[PDB]
Amino acid sequence: SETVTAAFNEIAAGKPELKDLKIESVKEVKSEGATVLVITVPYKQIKAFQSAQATFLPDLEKKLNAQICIIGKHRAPKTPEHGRRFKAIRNYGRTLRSVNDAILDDLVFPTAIVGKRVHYDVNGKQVTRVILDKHDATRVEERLSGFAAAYNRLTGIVSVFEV
RNA sequence: GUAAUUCCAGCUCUGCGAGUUUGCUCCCAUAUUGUUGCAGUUAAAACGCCCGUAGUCUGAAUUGGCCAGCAAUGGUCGUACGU
Repeated sequence: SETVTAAFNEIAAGKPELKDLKIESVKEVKSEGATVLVITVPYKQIKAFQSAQATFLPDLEKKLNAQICIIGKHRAPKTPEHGRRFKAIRNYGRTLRSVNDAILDDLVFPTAIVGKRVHYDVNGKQVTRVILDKHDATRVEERLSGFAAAYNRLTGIVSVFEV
């Protein structure tokens, strides 16, 4: 894109903390109400972004007319597929399950999660059902659809988000 | 054990039939040897108790979701970019 990359470098002027931060990539989504932007960060840089963060995110969200959900590059295969490098034994962090669950605790950062579950249907198909802490939002109440779109892009999963 | 529906005989009747009883061994009947598949409060059957090695046994977790299904499969979401 370089909508967010141009937007970040101008607001990064004058700040010691945001001085060395970088963005790899971004994926826009269809959110019914507005759109949402999902901004990937090089892993070691997550807690550098995420230490303060809430200074600049209102300024970035207001300018682009969209919500911003910051995410780590969490990547993870047991069987070689080619075009990828795979550890034989592998590691828990490396595996997909850790990746998909680490992704949530980025996406909805500031509230954190009380409950999580699945609902398996009579047909067979499955619906994840995350529950946000009932204390942080307040704010979380406003952006629920945005996450359901955004999380369905990254992991492929039909979720909902509730109190 | 002097009235024998079981003895000893006759008569009638029954079975199987060029076959038919009688011994011993052996399988089934028998979940009465139990992998399938027994039983152990009182019928036979839970060590007097604890440690404990050989032995048998050993919680969850690791590449999927979504659509066309009648399956084989084939697309999309994820790009994780080694030889």
